[PDB]
Amino acid sequence: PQITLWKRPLVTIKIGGQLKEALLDTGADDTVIEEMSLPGRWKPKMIGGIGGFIKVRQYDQIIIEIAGHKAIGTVLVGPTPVNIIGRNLLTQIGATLNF
Amino acid sequence: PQITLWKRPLVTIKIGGQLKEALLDTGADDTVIEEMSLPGRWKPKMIGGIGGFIKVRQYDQIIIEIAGHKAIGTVLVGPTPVNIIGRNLLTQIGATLNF
Ligand SMILES: CC(C)(C)NC(=O)[C@@H]1C[C@@H]2CCCC[C@@H]2CN1C[C@@H](O)[C@H](Cc1ccccc1)NC(=O)[C@H](CC(N)=O)NC(=O)c1ccc2ccccc2n1
Ligand SMILES: [Cl-]
Ligand SMILES: [Cl-]
Ligand SMILES: [Cl-]
Ligand SMILES: [Cl-]
Ligand SMILES: [Cl-]
Ligand SMILES: [Cl-]
Ligand code: NA
Repeated sequence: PQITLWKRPLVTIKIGGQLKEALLDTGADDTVIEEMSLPGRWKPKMIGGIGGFIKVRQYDQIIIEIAGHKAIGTVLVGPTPVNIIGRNLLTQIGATLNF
Repeated sequence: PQITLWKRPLVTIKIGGQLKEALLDTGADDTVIEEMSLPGRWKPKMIGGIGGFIKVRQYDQIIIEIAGHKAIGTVLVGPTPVNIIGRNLLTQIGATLNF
C-alpha cells in the first residue's frame, strides 16, 4: 500500500505477542519501542534525537510484525513517548519513499 | 523518483539563498533547520522529540526549495543536529511512503 503524509503514518505492529501502534519514520536510523516486558538478551545503549540522547535496552534478532510484514532485527526499548519504526526495519519490509 | 532507505534519505535544499543538506523524515510533524540568519517575522516555540525539547524560532510562509521542488511553509530554526524536512513540507512535494 501507499501512505500519504497528511496524517502521522501510524500502523499496527506485533511485538512480543502484543499489538501496538507505531510511526513509520524514514528519519530514524533505528527502531525504538516504549518500555515493555520483552524477552531476550539485551545490552545498554545510548540513542540520540532532537533534545539529546536517552538510555535504551538494545535487543538483537527480535521478530516484529509491521503492517502484516514480518521482519527480524534490532529493537531498542526505552522511554520514548512514541513507538517508531526506523530504517533498520523499514528496509526489511521493502519500504521506500516515492515522489 | 524513488528513494530506498539503506542510507539516510538526504537531499539538497535551498533556504534563504543558501544550500544545505536535509533529511526527508516521515516521522517529523515539522521542518527544523539548524541555526541560521533568516529574514522574516518569527515567534518562539518549543518542539519535542527523543531526548526532550528544544527552543526554536518559528517562521511562517518561508520559500524553500527541496530536491528541486518549490514549497512555501513554516520552518523552525533552532539547535537541531540535523536539518529535517517534516510532513508539513513533504506533503507539498508529494512524497509518499510505499511498502
Ligand atoms: C524533528 C521533530 C519535529 C522534533 N520531530 C521529532 O523528533 C519526532 C518526535 C517523535 C516523538 C518522539 C519519538 C520520535 C518521534 C519521531 N520524530 C522524528 C524522527 O524522525 C527523528 C528526527 C531526527 C533525525 C535526526 C536527528 C534528530 C531528529 N529521528 C530520531 O529521533 C532518530 C531516533 C533514532 N536514533 O533512530 N535519530 C536519529 O536517527 C539521529 C541521527 C543522527 C543524529 C546525529 C546527532 C544526534 C542525534 C542524531 N539522531
Ligand atoms: Cl500536514
Ligand atoms: Cl526473559
Ligand atoms: Cl557511500
Ligand atoms: Cl534572534
Ligand atoms: Cl507571514
Ligand atoms: Cl517567489
Ligand atoms: Na533544480
